[PDB]
Amino acid sequence: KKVITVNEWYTTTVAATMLGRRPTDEDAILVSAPPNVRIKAVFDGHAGEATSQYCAKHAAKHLGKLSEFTFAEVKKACLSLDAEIIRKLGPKHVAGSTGIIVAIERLSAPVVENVVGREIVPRFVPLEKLIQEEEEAVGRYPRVPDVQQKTIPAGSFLVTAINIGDSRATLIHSDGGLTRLSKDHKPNHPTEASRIEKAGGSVETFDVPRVDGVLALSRAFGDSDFKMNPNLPPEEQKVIAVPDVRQFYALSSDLLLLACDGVYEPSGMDWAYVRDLTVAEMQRSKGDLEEVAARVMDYAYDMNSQDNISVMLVAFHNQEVEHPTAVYKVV
Amino acid sequence: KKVITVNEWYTTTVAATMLGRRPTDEDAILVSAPPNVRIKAVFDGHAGEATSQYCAKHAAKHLGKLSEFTFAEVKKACLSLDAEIIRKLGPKHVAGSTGIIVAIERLSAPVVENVVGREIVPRFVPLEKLIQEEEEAVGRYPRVPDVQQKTIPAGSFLVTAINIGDSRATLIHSDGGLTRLSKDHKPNHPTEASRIEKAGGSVETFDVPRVDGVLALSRAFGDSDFKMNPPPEEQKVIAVPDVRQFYALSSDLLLLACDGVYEPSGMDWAYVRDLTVAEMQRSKGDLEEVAARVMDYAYDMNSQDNISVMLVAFHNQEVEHPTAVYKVV
Ligand SMILES: [Pr+3]
Ligand SMILES: [Pr+3]
Repeated sequence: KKVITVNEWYTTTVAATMLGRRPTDEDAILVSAPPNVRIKAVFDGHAGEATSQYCAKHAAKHLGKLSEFTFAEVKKACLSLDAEIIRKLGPKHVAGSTGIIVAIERLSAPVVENVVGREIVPRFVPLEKLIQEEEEAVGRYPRVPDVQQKTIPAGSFLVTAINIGDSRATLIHSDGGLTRLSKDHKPNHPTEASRIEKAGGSVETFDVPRVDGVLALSRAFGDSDFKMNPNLPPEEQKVIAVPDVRQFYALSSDLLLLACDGVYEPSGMDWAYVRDLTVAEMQRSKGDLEEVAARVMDYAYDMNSQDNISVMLVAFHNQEVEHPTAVYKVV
Repeated sequence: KKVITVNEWYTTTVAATMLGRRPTDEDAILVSAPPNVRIKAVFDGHAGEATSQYCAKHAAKHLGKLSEFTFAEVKKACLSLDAEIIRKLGPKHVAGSTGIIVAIERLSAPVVENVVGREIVPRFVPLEKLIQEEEEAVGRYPRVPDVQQKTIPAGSFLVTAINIGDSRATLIHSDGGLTRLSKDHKPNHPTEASRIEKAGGSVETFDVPRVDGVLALSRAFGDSDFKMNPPPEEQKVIAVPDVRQFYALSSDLLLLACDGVYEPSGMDWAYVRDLTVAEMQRSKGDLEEVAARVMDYAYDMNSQDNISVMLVAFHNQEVEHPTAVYKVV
């Protein structure tokens, strides 16, 4: 219902959030922050809103100083922020928060890269493959493409997806296809379970697999009580603030959609269904971004999601926006 | 309770809106639009949201083109936007919208002007005087000051208040004092009723004075059905704004709100100022909390309208890590 629309640089960004069936809304959205670099994010907090709101307000500060968006550089940036969060909000019982962050850069000239679909192979296992392995453990998603050399046209955007937790980012192509930019960090998955056990933790399933039978996520900012091993660095604790870092290219005709777990909780509503809703609403509404975000949010609520629901959509332009504006309206 | 906070340039701006007891929310807020000049605004629509939202999206397009924010130039800009609105959404039955717009210009060097309080005299009856005369026809507001020659320090902001309707803009000083940037456009006032009359219309009192017994406001964007006499500036309802010049210090707080915030009695200019000051203290300067709280008050005070508020704080230094954040509370 209540949507913010920012028209600036080479993008049109719309964002909205709702309490849903929860007493408070712990979701926070970084709508935009800065040469030729934009940073946007959706932070999903739990057990409090102090950490997610801190992240929204300060994540750009750390990521914004980076000269390259490599795993190593991004990793030190996230741990730096996490330490700052724990220091300022703790030291004990610090609320936690997921974080799906994107660093968007525009190409003013074409570039040649090796790619697997939209994922740029760094100069390796494509994320789509890893996601499909987890899903098997279907049919709604195409088989993983073979690597190929591609000339990414000027006007295209480089998108680095920095993920921590289970919020998600998706690129919807003009032809309807989609690229999954993130893979949820769950305690029961191999890499995560290994770290947890090494740090002296357990992974027990009640309603859902939980770390020490408490936390549903294996990675998150905050959550100070699960990072007190100190015989191990912060990056090897039960729960860590180390992100997965992947890069993809987006064409000016794409749509980038970031959403929290609340949108995908109904248990039917997967990446594919969300794409179908977006595609259908873009058609029916005649391309009104604000309405499509509002409709995907209502669908999730109507399908009985019991979580806060937040979505951010980004459309890209071939030319700089002439008259930038930031507008807040309803519907 | 959903707030947008934009930290950019030399300001921190927070905005929020709520349906309140209304079925829909037709308020639209222009949080910011561009050198060294901003534009911000609150548009309160009626009989539809198309017009208010159109204004938020395109007002700055027209105003931003201006070399100077004088009345002649601003009036041309507003009439142009109005024609465009009616041309795009009409011609007939176009929804209406009020408009409280502010053009903020930061000074890079001091300027010398003649002022009546914070109002700059063009090189005259101060706006405060008009408001006080109208309120009179026992004081919560100080007597109007004598004109003085002041040097506005660099780092200060020139603020042009462009009003069309009954939304309002207030400057809250660091010492608690307040400056009223606008005056409500009412159908029954001499200037308005006179124009309406000559246009073949009338003003009659029901729950409130109304144009032809229908519209609560005599000035607004859209409302094409009241602009078909055929000059645009002389129709029953017009989009000609009242334009006043002021100066704000980096220590002020600028508050823009729709009629919904002031609907309740006791919820007057002075009271909103009191609420804001109290909350800034109680929350140690949390702009988002003060915005939310002033809104809750209006609602608890039984306002039946949509509630929207925008607060702008100023800085002496350009923000170094600009952000636009949307959160709850
Ligand atoms: Pr959640
Ligand atoms: Pr109203």
